[PDB]
Amino acid sequence: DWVIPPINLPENSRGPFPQELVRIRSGRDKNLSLRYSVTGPGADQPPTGIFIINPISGQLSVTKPLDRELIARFHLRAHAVDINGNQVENPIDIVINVID
Amino acid sequence: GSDWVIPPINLPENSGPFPQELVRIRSGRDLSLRYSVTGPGADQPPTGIFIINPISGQLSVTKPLDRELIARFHLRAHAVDINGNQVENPIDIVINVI
Ligand SMILES: [Yb+3]
Ligand SMILES: [Yb+3]
Repeated sequence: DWVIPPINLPENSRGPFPQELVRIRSGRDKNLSLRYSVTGPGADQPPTGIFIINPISGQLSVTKPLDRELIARFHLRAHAVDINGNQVENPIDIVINVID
Repeated sequence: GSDWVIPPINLPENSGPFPQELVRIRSGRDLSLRYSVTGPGADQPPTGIFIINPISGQLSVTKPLDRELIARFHLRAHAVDINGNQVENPIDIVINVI
């Protein structure tokens, strides 16, 4: 399937935090109410809580200043589910690069 | 609770009608929280066997099961506020097909 272009993020960010990155959504959401989620190292696996996504808008943010010298890349996966919990789309890979 | 482990869920093979509601996994703090499950059986193959209601926390099975093919699943439930922030620590869920 089509690959979402990776993000580039300057290390030592100053926010203010949370600092909005990009919105990851399904076009079919304003047709069918969808609930968004994100998994992987940086989201729900260590380090937890660095990348969050709004359940309704699908807007993703970073919660703190990054450092490439400690970790230069994160690979997450966005999910979309209906009001019942049935996944509507397959999981999409999200790539983020810390730069400096 | 704060590290108490949830007892395994035992479900008989050859089950309906579906989706068949199993058990409610929720956080007493439900503040409007949203629930989601991860792992083999949910968002990893075999995909879509189990699903959780975003608002209620009701875990359901979607089709019949067979012990001889897969004997048990190991999922993880999550809780996140209306803004996506993690509020609870994810819990492990074990399902044994009998
Ligand atoms: Yb640096
Ligand atoms: Yb059997």
